[PDB]
Amino acid sequence: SLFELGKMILQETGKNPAKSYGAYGCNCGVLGRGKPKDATDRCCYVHKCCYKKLTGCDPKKDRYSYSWKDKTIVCGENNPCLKELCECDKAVAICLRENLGTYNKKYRYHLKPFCKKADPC
Repeated sequence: SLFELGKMILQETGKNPAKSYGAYGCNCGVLGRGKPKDATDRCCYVHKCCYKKLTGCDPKKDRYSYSWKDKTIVCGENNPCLKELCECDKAVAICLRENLGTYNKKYRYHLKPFCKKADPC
């Protein structure tokens, strides 16, 4: 759910997730994709495409288990959908941390109404 996802982004990046990524560019935040504005935004574009494989679980509401071991996110077994959900969330948290070097506050509440329509995943 958003709780695990938010916690992973905070563990990897050290940033408040909602403030930094709740509404960044064309893909981080409220729903839908759009052409990405930069590398951070493209992490979120990839994360929303990753959610498309899920069947039987809901990425916003469903909780799942994971732990922090040797400063690494480790998804627990869960069930098949929840395990895929946990790995989609872990990958976006890692990708946001890898791209913090180009993060641009000017994209923070970017105007989603103006985003180019996203290509198919």
